[PDB]
Amino acid sequence: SAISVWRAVDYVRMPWKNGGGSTEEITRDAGTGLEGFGWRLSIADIGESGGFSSFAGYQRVITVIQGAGMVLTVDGEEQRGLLPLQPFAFRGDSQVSCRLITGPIRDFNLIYSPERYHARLQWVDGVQRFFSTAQTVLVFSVADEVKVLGEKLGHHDCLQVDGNAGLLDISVTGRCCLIELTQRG
Amino acid sequence: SAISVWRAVDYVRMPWKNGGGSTEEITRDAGTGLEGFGWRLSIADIGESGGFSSFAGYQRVITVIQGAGMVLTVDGEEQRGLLPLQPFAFRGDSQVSCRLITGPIRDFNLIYSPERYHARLQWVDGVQRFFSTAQTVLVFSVADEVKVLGEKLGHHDCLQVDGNAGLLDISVTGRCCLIELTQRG
Ligand SMILES: [Cl-]
Ligand SMILES: [Cl-]
Ligand SMILES: [Cl-]
Ligand SMILES: [Cl-]
Ligand code: NA
Repeated sequence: SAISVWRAVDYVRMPWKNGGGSTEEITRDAGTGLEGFGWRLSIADIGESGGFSSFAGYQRVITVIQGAGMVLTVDGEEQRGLLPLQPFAFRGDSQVSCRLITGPIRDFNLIYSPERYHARLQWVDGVQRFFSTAQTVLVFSVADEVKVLGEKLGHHDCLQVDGNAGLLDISVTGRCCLIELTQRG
Repeated sequence: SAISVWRAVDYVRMPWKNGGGSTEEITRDAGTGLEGFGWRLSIADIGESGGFSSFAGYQRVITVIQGAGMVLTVDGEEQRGLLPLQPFAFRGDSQVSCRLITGPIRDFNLIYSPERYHARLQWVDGVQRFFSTAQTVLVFSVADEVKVLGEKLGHHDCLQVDGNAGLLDISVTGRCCLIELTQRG
């Protein structure tokens, strides 16, 4: 089991082509096929209301992490309110748009290919402990200090365990999102 | 002392903001929340001439590992030709641009914070043996087989020893880069 830590102060802001905001890539699988990535973690800055790009064949789970929330319109809609730290799953082929009813928003974005990855996502707080055989475990901090696997994650830092091949026993303290990804087949 | 072996097939690639190329992450230290990584290994794919990101307070050592070579301009100063496997050191704060003259180039990139890490870098071939108290030892292979510490590194695989706390006795065979990093505590 290899531990890597992604520090948010090292993230690179990539403005969107449409000027509606920007993306900070955190990490992703190798995923270099014409098929593309198997999974990707990023933080999206959403600066103005607008539509979301499509990602046919991918599952998305997004979570507001900065800002008071925003409203989403998914396909044929009831409008969905996204509050801070409330994750929201939707298919990547859905037509989705957001309205920034309180100002600009930052989302924590998980996207993965159901064909290629098993996936688990859970926001947690306090002291947590889990056992997992998942190949990749990610811990994304939204606190000043999330302690996990001997590391201290600051704000939007992300710890990544890779190449797990046994049962990991992981304790976490603090407000963070736990993601577990395992290659299928 | 824990050994990880990063396999080049799993190197996560990220494209550059300006589109000039891409960076494959090899490994980086855990860093801190405030100051980000203290060091990083990566392979940069340079597909177009152009400028290099600046990294104030960081020291860089880059080495052409694929392609016939390229020309650097460091600040406004004289051109530097980088030939395959000739390491070149420069400050992260210097404005640096490269001119491709033979096509795209791949660089092995070391970066570290001199305030936070002692560092050593040496390209070697053949049989090597060294003793080092360094806390982290990385061996980056540019050969089909580099034997070190009972592992076998293939093309651009990278061995990493962490948390060494005595005098390591390390033997290496084959064409590779030896990097040693120690926190300045
Ligand atoms: Cl999007
Ligand atoms: Cl995404
Ligand atoms: Cl660069
Ligand atoms: Cl670098
Ligand atoms: Na830094």
